Amino acid sequence: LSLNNLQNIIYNPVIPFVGTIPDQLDPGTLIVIRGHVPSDADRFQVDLQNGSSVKPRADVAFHFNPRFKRAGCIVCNTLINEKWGREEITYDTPFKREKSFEIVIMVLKDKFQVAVNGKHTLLYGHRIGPEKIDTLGIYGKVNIHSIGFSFS
Repeated sequence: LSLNNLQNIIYNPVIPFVGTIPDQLDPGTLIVIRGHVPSDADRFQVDLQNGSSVKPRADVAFHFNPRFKRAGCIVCNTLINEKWGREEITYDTPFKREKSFEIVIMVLKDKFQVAVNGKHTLLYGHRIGPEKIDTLGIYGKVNIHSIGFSFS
């Protein structure tokens, strides 16, 4: 599906990345993240955050965490009031070490949908109102090639 009109593009960002999202994540908006993990990576994470506070720890509406140990998985969760919720684990994962990915996170009314390299990966229902997200965090052993946004 369509990745047209990507704006505010950043190439080769330094990791850890913590950036202000340039507009509100309304239903229909998307975030596109391209990258790969190196051969010594076990995991990395993308977080859609309310702010960038370290203490107290900023709330994370959507934590998306591929883990590469043996057959692999993706863990999704939410952090509210400095506490992690109950994780949702997806075992059918497209991620592999040294294999590049295009992650598309699309905000829908009731959930996020995530696709990788043009194929559906998972769904994650909203636990925090998406209007409260203003910060993108990327952490861990990951080489990010680019970040872009679609708001139009």
